[PDB]
Amino acid sequence: SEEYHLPQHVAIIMDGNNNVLDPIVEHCVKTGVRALTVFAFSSENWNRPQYEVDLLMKLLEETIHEQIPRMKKFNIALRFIGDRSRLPSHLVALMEDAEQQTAHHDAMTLTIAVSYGGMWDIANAAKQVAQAVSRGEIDADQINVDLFEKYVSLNDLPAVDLLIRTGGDFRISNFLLWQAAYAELYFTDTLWPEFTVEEFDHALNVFSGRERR
Amino acid sequence: HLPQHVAIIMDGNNRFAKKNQMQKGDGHREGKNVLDPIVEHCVKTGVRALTVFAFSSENWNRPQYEVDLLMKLLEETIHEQIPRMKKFNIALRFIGDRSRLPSHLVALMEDAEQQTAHHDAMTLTIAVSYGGMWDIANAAKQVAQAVSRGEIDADQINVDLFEKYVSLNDLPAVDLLIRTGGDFRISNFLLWQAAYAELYFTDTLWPEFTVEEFDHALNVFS
Ligand SMILES: O=C(c1ccc(Cl)cc1)N1CCC[C@H](O)C1
Ligand SMILES: O=C(O)c1[nH]nc2c1CCCC2
Ligand SMILES: [Ca+2]
Repeated sequence: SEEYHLPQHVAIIMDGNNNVLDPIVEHCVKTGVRALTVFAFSSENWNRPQYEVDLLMKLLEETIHEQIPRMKKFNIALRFIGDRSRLPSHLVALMEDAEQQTAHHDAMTLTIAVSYGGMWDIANAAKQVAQAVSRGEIDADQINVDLFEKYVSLNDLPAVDLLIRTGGDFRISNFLLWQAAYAELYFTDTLWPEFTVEEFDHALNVFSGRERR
Repeated sequence: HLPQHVAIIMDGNNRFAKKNQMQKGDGHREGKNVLDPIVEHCVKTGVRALTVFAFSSENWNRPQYEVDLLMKLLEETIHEQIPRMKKFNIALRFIGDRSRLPSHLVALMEDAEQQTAHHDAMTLTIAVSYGGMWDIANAAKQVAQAVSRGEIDADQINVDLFEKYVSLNDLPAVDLLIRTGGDFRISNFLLWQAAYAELYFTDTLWPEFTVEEFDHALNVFS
């Protein structure tokens, strides 16, 4: 194994909670990782008590505001995936501002999955395809993997080749089901608040074959 | 608590053949026998559904001689399983894109599923010419065909509606997924069905996989 190719698209399930991301985003830029996608808020997280949901909405508003100057300083594109119909209007307006101000940035793409689920993503892709059929734009017999995949979120980015799950659990928990179909899976007992750039870099090297698990 | 639906990625056949200095394809030949005690263990312990990744969408791009051996092994397996399904009261199912399989193998699959459809102790599913992406896109094609017939309003498509078109929708969700062979990957298997499944990865190559380790994997889930 002479050539050690790092992942092109890393996805992270940031579990173990019940500022960590900034040095990880900076390490992606340093090493040439093109995309980083993080699981901030799941479809399942709407089932938590209202005060918990309200607190996560405040943490999300806070994180985006703090990220916008960093995205501009480092020329990183900031994107969001998930169902926005269930989110507060001002948070949606903030998400739109962030993604519109950074859409042309080419250093890396940081995607934050908010009110997101792999199943929701897939069924939404199916809905848009069926809408195209209803509007007479396409015939349903043309629907195969090649057509359908274009409607799944982040299809323009490379496939997820490395999925990191912190917090000790061995599950994908309805995250990027489609996009991570061939991703190498890295599980760690390290809780998200304790997750380091040293361990993030080790996960990258496990993927490349430079380091062993 | 026992898992309701166990899925297995039976990897490591070729590595086993190389490790034990066997002939080309012998890993698949030895590997074919490993599932029988597992299937019997599932029935006797009360596992309701077992789904195995016998041939993937990606396996169509393997060397042709390997595709040939796998097609012959599938045909051999199905014949051998039909009397076993009748004895153990197991319903045998197949999932995957049948349009890509040999016509005679599809007739044999149809025979096996029809003759065992009334069995109710367990459901054994063999994923043949299968990929989670294929399954998902096929479910989207079927939803869109219903839209074209005027049966469904496209604006109404959501997770609850879509899930009904994905394979094994009448079975519980996969709650335990086992992968042998040392790789940490789902490799386009039951992407939808295993969305919340516990994952058990092992270095044990599939031909070396035992009922004892499988039983330990059930214990780990509980
Ligand atoms: O591992 C198996 C198997 C499946 C189901 C049963 Cl019941 C037994 C073996 N197979 C099927 C034949 C060829 C496949 O590649 C591998
Ligand atoms: O490539 C291998 O070594 C291997 N191990 N088990 C299987 C395969 C390929 C076809 C499905 C079952
Ligand atoms: Ca048509």
